[PDB]
Amino acid sequence: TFQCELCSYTCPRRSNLDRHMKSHTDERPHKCHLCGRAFRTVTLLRNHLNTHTGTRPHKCPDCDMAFVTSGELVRHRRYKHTHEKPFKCSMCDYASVEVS
DNA sequence: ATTCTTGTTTTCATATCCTAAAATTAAAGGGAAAATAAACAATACATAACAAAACATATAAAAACCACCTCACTAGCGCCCCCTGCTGGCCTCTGTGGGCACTGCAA
Ligand SMILES: [Zn+2]
Ligand SMILES: [Zn+2]
Ligand SMILES: [Zn+2]
Ligand SMILES: [Zn+2]
Repeated sequence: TFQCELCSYTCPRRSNLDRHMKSHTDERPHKCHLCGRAFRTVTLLRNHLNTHTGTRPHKCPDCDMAFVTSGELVRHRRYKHTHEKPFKCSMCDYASVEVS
């Protein structure tokens, strides 16, 4: 029912349309007090500051290294600890942690 | 002298009036059965008052619904070796090409 004007975005929640309009309008009100980089939400700026300094809270349960976000630890476990490999190739027997 | 009209009392007469006995007839008096009316008492209907039940409003009491925030997942593109195999000179060690001095044989 809900439709977009800038693109063919179709959702059922008005709040989803609101966020999509915020993405089109690029409301970035969160700057970094070290570099000119800016973001739209607080968690992005929090991770950016957790990269300018070493304050990595997501610790690896199987080794002693760490990362700022969860997805990086997910893929680290699928590379090094639980070799998942969901996506597989066409001809060869290849598979890896990322679609890239 | 004889004949003829006219006015007035006498007396029958015929209608009327009065009188009384019958009859009679309607009034009127009383006995009694209907009979309408009326005085009183009873029943039913209608009206008013009191009390309660039903209806409507306010309010707040959980409670339901909607929207926003947030903490992750899902894509995304570099990023960075890393390993592995071919490629294109490079160089030096065998190996291809040659000039020429040297020898053994038999004149
Ligand atoms: Zn759009
Ligand atoms: Zn910064
Ligand atoms: Zn680890
Ligand atoms: Zn393949």
